Amino acid sequence: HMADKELKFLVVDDFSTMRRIVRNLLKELGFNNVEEAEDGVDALNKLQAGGYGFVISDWDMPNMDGLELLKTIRADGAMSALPVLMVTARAKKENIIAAAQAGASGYVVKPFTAATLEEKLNKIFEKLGM
Ligand SMILES: [Mn+2]
Repeated sequence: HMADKELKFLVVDDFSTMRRIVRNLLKELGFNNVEEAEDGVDALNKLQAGGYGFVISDWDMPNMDGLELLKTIRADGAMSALPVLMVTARAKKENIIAAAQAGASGYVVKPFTAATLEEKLNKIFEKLGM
């Protein structure tokens, strides 16, 4: 998977507004291959369907939260390497540690600017050779 226009993103958040923010930012960056999920379960359903190259995910969500989502992804043999960018209002140092240790590719705190998102994605792309 490479960071070109075809790269397929999954945007996960229990609030429409927040998904709408990320989708528009991605479009702006030239990425139009984008789907949405409303919680961790919904997300895995789409992921296991196949084809995705990048996940941007909230933390606090019903049914399955984003830390659990990330742990599940990281533990699954077929998708253990999937890039996962956490986007959350959670800023306590112990939250950041938990997500980091669980295998987050990056971590952005809400609210965030267009510049901030661009720069954290580019950081993941460079780190992973995409
Ligand atoms: Mn949420």
